[PDB]
Amino acid sequence: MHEYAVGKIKIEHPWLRAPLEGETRAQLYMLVVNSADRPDRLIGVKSADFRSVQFHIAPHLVAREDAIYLPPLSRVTMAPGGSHVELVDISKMNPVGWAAEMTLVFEKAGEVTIDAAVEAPDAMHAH
Ligand SMILES: [Cu+2]
Ligand SMILES: [Zn+2]
Repeated sequence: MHEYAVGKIKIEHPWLRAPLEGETRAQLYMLVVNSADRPDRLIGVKSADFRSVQFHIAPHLVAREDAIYLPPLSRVTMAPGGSHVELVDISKMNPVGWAAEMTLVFEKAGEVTIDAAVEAPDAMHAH
């Protein structure tokens, strides 16, 4: 239910599937609304909790480019079965039910700090 905004970009309920026990990878999901008349891209995700990210097409295939394409005047859902950001080399993760602080970097809009809800490894979310 929580949302964020930067430039003409709006991010709705970012959330992630917590890694399995002993694993260092997670999946970041969100709904992104681009109100600009120009395309934009999610080109980066940064945090102290992990050291890098990858952009995946379902299941876990490295995508077209290392970014999430955001067409003008469009709503893009990153969700299980579609596309997501893979959080790699997680060092520190809050338990399920809490939030993980990270910074999203948009190509045009710039940076925004968010708190993604940490959810169970098999969780779903309808926006
Ligand atoms: Cu929310
Ligand atoms: Zn993946």
